[PDB]
Amino acid sequence: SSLAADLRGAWHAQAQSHPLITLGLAASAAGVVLLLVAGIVNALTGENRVHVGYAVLGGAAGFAATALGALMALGLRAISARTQDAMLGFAAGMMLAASAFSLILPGLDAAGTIVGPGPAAAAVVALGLGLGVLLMLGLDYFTPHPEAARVNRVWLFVLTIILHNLPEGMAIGVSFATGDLRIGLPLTSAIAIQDVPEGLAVALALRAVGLPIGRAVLVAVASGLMEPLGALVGVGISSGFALAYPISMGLAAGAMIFVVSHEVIPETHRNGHETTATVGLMAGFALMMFLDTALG
Amino acid sequence: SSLAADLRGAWHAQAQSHPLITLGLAASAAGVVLLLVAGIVNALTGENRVHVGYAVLGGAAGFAATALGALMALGLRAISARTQDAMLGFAAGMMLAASAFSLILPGLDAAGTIVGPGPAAAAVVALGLGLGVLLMLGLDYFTPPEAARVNRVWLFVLTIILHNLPEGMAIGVSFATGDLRIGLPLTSAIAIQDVPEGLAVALALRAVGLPIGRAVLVAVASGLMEPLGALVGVGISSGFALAYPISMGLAAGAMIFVVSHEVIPETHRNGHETTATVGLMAGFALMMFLDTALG
Ligand SMILES: CCCCCCCC/C=C\CCCCCCCCOC(=O)[C@H](O)CO
Ligand SMILES: CCCCCCCC/C=C\CCCCCCCCOC(=O)[C@H](O)CO
Ligand SMILES: CCCCCCCC/C=C\CCCCCCCCOC(=O)[C@H](O)CO
Ligand SMILES: CCCCCCCC/C=C\CCCCCCCCOC(=O)[C@H](O)CO
Ligand SMILES: CCCCCCCC/C=C\CCCCCCCCOC(=O)[C@H](O)CO
Ligand SMILES: CCCCCCCC/C=C\CCCCCCCCOC(=O)[C@H](O)CO
Ligand SMILES: CCCCCCCC/C=C\CCCCCCCCOC(=O)[C@H](O)CO
Ligand SMILES: CCCCCCCC/C=C\CCCCCCCCOC(=O)[C@H](O)CO
Repeated sequence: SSLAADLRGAWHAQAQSHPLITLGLAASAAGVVLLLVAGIVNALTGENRVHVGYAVLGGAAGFAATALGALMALGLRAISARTQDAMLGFAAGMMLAASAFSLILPGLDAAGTIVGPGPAAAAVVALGLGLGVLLMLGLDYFTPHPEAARVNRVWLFVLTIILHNLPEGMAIGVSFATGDLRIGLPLTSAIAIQDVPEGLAVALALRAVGLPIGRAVLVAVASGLMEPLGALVGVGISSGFALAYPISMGLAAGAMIFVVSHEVIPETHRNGHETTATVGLMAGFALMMFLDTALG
Repeated sequence: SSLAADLRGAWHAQAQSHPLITLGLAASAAGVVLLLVAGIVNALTGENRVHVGYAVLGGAAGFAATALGALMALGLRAISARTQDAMLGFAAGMMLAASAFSLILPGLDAAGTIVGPGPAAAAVVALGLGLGVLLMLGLDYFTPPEAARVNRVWLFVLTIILHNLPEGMAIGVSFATGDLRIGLPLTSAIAIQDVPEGLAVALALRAVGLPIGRAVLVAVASGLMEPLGALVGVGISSGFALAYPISMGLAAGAMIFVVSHEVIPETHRNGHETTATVGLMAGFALMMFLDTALG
């Protein structure tokens, strides 16, 4: 009846019930660890020369944006679901444009120069892109959605609340892996716009579980530490070999498209203000497209 | 009766009872926050071009060493206090030599080229060096019956997670120049330290009342402060030319305070005083030996 046994049993249960999601998670997990090892072994042997500095400031900004919203949960009055859906809807739009125009596109240009700009450029991004979708489909499924029992769920809840921002951080690290501000700033800022609404929501979600407002906020602030930590994971997976960057550019794109469509867009519609949320999605997408078009 | 109010009152209480420890902490905190902003503003305006990469892999090693020791708390049999005193005494010896020979020395050479190798070199490390002692004295002093017993398990786990941030900033400061002869000795010294305290942190949480697995899970997560702290360490070393030698001193003072006032008392508490002391000698001597070999 230890939560370790509870996790192993539930993980056994879902692996039996969803074998392809489970197999697709095993493969993606394997790739991430392999590109990470490769990127560490490359570093240990000299010769790496990645751009960690910009990724570290990028991850830190995200820490602050999460905290910012986390602290909005102590304010007086309230923020209606109506305003949150627009805030979350706008961010989801900038996040869609960013993984299209700041990660999938440059990742083709990346893989273009190594292996050829044809179907060979397209199939290297795809290896990442499908791998990122499968990665976050498995984490969605192998993550949770009566005194001793009720407590362990607060544990299983707080831990996926803490970790869930690691991918958003790894996308940040991958955009900045070449130190290119035109690749990085659009993505990093788009995740920072998203972090404010999710910071508030993460915090209020914890208060709903039963933590007093202050620990609930302190846990919400600690959630943003995964984006500095993830950015470190992102730079290392981009860097074992020449093909690791475009694969990773693809994998971050896949991870971020899955999170928006299958996780955040349902949050906007669940509150019921469907029209205002999707018009934001258009506004977020269009303006992000405009800014990448301007800076080129 | 909220835990926020309980912390605010106790911080008011300790600031009244220890005014110089309190002002000495206000001052040190101030410098670190200032050297960080300065170091970030430097990057945002271009011109920084430091390589965090070396500090990042160093911080990652520390994560693993803490995790390593944390997971030893699931083992069969047990590890005697006698063996733990030797492990911790040896590490404290390597940490003293390292902040002497890998942080204070190079920090003098640093301030040497900037302002001169006389008393001008010595007073720039010292500004930092006293600032590191003052920083870790204040953190020692300002960190710690149903509703009451729980808020201390909260305040306990919270300082348990945070306590490695300074050990992490020392790592970032050794590597702030990407010089492996400064960096490797220091970070390896803390990684040797990280294994024994990882075991202790895990067992200490289990003694508080967390089941063995969450106690181990919290212990593993404590090691994340050394990657994160190392980022803080790179930013304070880098606002201006004098920020590096100050920070070399500031980590040295912070690390000397932790060894002498925190790690050495732990080794004696279990009672095997002699073995801890010759270990500390062995750790110091070999570390000196390796710095002399590496030059
Ligand atoms: C738009 C396309 C939609 C298609 C979605 C399905 C994607 C497939 C998901 C995961 C496949 C992972 C690729 C490696 C498979 C090798 C399985 C080889 O077999 C194995 O390794 C098993 O252990 C066999 O038991
Ligand atoms: C930023 C997030 C990155 C985190 C990466 C780690 C998270 C999840 C870790 C592991 C997933 C393991 C799933 C086990 C499936 C085994 C059945 C099927 O096993 C298999 O079929 C094997 O392929 C054997 O051939
Ligand atoms: C509990 C709180 C823990 C805090 C967690 C977040 C840590 C991040 C905080 C500050 C990061 C500043 C380090 C970057 C300094 C060098 C800029 C890098 O710029 C560069 O040097 C580039 O190479 C330029 O080319
Ligand atoms: C308690 C720990 C500290 C937490 C505080 C977090 C500080 C927030 C840090 C940076 C905000 C802006 C970062 C932008 C990404 C890097 C752009 C770099 O861009 C540039 O280089 C210039 O635009 C031109 O060079
Ligand atoms: C390695 C290269 C891989 C090649 C491409 C494979 C990528 C897989 C692409 C898309 C899979 C995402 C759709 C997820 C379907 C199940 C979610 C649905 O979950 C649900 O919510 C239920 O249906 C109930 O509503
Ligand atoms: C909860 C788990 C989340 C993960 C927590 C973070 C701990 C692991 C952090 C980083 C692992 C990879 C280090 C960076 C690899 C890039 C080498 C650095 O690049 C370089 O080597 C430079 O170019 C010079 O050496
Ligand atoms: C890596 C760990 C670094 C963490 C640093 C942040 C933690 C420090 C937190 C709070 C500082 C304590 C303030 C004490 C007030 C004394 C009033 C006296 O105030 C004053 O009169 C003037 O400010 C003197 O300068
Ligand atoms: C051993 C731990 C290792 C490192 C831990 C670093 C994380 C930081 C841990 C605790 C934070 C201490 C800050 C307390 C501020 C007290 C000022 C309060 O003063 C006041 O509020 C009065 O107004 C003063 O007059």
